Amino acid sequence: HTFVVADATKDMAIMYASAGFYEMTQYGPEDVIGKNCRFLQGPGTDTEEVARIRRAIKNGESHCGRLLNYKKDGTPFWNLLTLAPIKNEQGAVVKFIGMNVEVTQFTEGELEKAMRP
Amino acid sequence: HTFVVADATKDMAIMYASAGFYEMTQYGPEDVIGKNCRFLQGPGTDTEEVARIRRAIKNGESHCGRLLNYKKDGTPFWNLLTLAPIKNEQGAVVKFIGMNVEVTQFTEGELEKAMRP
Ligand SMILES: Cc1cc2nc3c(=O)[nH]c(=O)nc-3n(C[C@H](O)[C@H](O)[C@H](O)COP(=O)(O)O)c2cc1C
Ligand SMILES: Cc1cc2nc3c(=O)[nH]c(=O)nc-3n(C[C@H](O)[C@H](O)[C@H](O)COP(=O)(O)O)c2cc1C
Repeated sequence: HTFVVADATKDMAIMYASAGFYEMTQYGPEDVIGKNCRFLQGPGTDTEEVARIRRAIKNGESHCGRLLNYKKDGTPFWNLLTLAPIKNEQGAVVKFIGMNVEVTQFTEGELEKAMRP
Repeated sequence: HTFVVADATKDMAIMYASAGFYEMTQYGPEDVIGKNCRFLQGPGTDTEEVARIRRAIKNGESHCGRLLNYKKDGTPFWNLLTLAPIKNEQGAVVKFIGMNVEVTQFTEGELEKAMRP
C-alpha cells in the first residue's frame, strides 16, 4: 500500500497517506496532510498529463498516467499514478483515492521469477 | 497477478499470460498466445490513448493509461493498463510486461477497510 486519500469537500486536500507514500517520497505528514499532491511535480513534469489528471478528477473518472515527480531531497522519479473516485449513495464524489507506483527497471531476472513454472 | 508478457523479437506477440488475464477477459490461451493484445479494443476505445501506448512501446518507456476493452462475450470494461520494458544487459528491449487492472467502483466501505486504524 502506497496511496493517498483526498477529500473532495475540502478542495482535494490529502486527508490520509499510507506509510509507503512517506517512504517513497521522503516527505513527512507535516508536508502532506491538508496539502494537494501537486507539490510533488517539478521541472519537466508533463503539462498535458497533468491536464489529463485534472480533467479526470473533474469528471469523476478513474485514471492512470506516468508523471515525473520529485522526492524531498530533489531526486526525480517516475510515478505511475492511478486515481479512482469514491462516491456516496447519492452517486456524488466525496473522495478520490490515488495509488502511486515508483517505476524501477524490470529485469530479465524479475521476469523469470514472475514466469517461472 | 493479471499480466501478460510480449516478445519484442516477434513483433510484440503475447508469449505468456497469467491466470488472472484469462479470467478477466474470458478469452482462453488459443485466443491470446501468439497474438497482439489490441484485439481487446473495440467501439469507443480512445484513439489517442492507443497512440500514447504505441509511442511508449516504440520509445522503450514505462507507461499507464485507462483504455476501454471488451471481454469475449462483448462486455465493455475499463482497463488500467500499465506497461514496462524488459531490457537485456546490452540495454536493448527484448520484452514488455503489461499489467491489466479491471476498474470497479471503489465504495466508501472499501475505503473504510483501507483506512481503518
Ligand atoms: C488522490 C490523488 C492523488 C494524487 N497523487 C498525485 C501524485 O502522487 N503526484 C502528482 O504529481 N499528482 C498527484 N495528484 C494530482 C494533483 O493533486 C492535481 O490533481 C493535478 O496536478 C492536476 O491539478 P492542477 O492542474 O490543479 O495541478 C493526485 C490527485 C489526487 C486526487
Ligand atoms: C505487454 C503489453 C500488454 C498490452 N495489453 C493490452 C491490453 O490489455 N489491452 C489493450 O487494449 N492493449 C494492450 N496492449 C497494447 C497493444 O498491444 C498495442 O500496443 C496498442 O494497441 C498500440 O499499437 P497499435 O496502434 O498498433 O494497435 C498491450 C501491449 C503490450 C506490449
